[PDB]
Amino acid sequence: MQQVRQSPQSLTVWEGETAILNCSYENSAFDYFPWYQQFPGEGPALLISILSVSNKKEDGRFTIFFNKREKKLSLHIADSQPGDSATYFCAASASFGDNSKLIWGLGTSLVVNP
Amino acid sequence: MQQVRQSPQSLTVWEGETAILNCSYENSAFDYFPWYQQFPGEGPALLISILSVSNKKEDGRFTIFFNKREKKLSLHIADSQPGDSATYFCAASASFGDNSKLIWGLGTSLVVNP
Repeated sequence: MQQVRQSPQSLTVWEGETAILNCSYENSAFDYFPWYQQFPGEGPALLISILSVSNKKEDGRFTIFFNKREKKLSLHIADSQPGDSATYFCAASASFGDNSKLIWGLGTSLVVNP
Repeated sequence: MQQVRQSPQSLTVWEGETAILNCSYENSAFDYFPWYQQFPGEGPALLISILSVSNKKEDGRFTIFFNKREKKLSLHIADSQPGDSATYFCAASASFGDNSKLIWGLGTSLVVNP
């Protein structure tokens, strides 16, 4: 029973092209969903979050579309730059603040060809 | 204007996963959208197709969703069997019947593994 399904596994794209990384979870108690960016030879790094209260989080071309009812959210990378070539992790937690362990996704690797 | 643009460029999905290969056409006059299945060393074989009048099509675990409004199109390979690992091409022509040119996209590589 792995609770943070990520799709797809690998994905290549074009420079400027918009990449879409999906995530689905089962534990309905999940209310805090952080995405981590991981460059080669490094560990995860907070990239962008989204609280179950909202539906979308805006950042500089990083947007987290989230759907509570259907329990599916997604990272949308507008204008995919070759810098964004990293591994993206979708993690879900039942709460931020009181230590409720973070359930990670297996990750979706990206590659932005120029 | 980009004739026919296919995104992503490559994928990788788990066996049994539903794969979505998108296609985008710039010319509104395009009324015939065929999809090909190209294997590692062979030639592209017409896998499935749809007309501008129809906006959905079932071959069997194969669906072409066609949104003529946005000029968006997409092939969904349901239950992505690892055998579906191939390069898929989106093509679009102004008409079927008469000898109108098929403007070929550039294909999305699919790698499905268990």
